[PDB]
Amino acid sequence: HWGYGKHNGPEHWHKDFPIAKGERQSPVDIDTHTAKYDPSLKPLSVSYDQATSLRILNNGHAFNVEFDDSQDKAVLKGGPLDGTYRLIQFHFHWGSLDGQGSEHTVDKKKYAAELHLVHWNTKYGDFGKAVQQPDGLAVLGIFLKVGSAKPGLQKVVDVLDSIKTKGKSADFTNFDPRGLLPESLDYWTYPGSLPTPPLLESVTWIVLKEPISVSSEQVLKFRKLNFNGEGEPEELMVDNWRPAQPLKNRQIKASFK
Ligand SMILES: [Zn+2]
Repeated sequence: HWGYGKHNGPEHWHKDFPIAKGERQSPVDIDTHTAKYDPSLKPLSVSYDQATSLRILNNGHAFNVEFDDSQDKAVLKGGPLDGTYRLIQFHFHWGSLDGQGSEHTVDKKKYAAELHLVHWNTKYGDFGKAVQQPDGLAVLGIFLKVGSAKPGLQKVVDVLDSIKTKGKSADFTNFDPRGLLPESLDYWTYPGSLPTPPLLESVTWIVLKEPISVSSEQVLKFRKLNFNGEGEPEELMVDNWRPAQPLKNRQIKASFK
């Protein structure tokens, strides 16, 4: 149905998902002059010590590394969050060229890619009930710039050949998401939504100030994936990002001075 092409991309999404023109849509541009530091924020807790990855897959839009969320094994607490959010999966958004690929921007500056770690409020039982509530999801966003290779990313990059096209999957165990984080946990936060259809407005966004560096070679592996299924016309999985949306009446809060 939907995608990132000319006839099924971000400018067509409102037709099937009218909430695309809603009040708390993501992504957004982050204006550092108006993104005020918020002294009420508590420190963010990233607890990935017992994360249990299950698999990696191509869903026709991106690749998703899935995790066992049946217990508190990889969770996010603190920050602006009320309670505990379990990591269910992570995936990236990237461009054709280094010059673009991120969803969020900082003072209009676009990064080569953006990692998203998706988490759901255990108040709700499972992902399914959680995605429909305003306080239902917590996505940790992390920008990627091009430079030194990211060692923790290599395990992912080395299995992408196995999931080239939509519908493919493969066993993917013992992957450690702590290996994808930058040094600082400095972040901006605002109430948003899923950047992909159904675009439900149920996500508390936490975007880290410090990008990670990944090598031109790792990102180049990303680019060889396809949006299409085996046997269909070969469509390179590139530019799977939605551009910035109006901030509207929202405020972006900084965890740092
Ligand atoms: Zn995403």
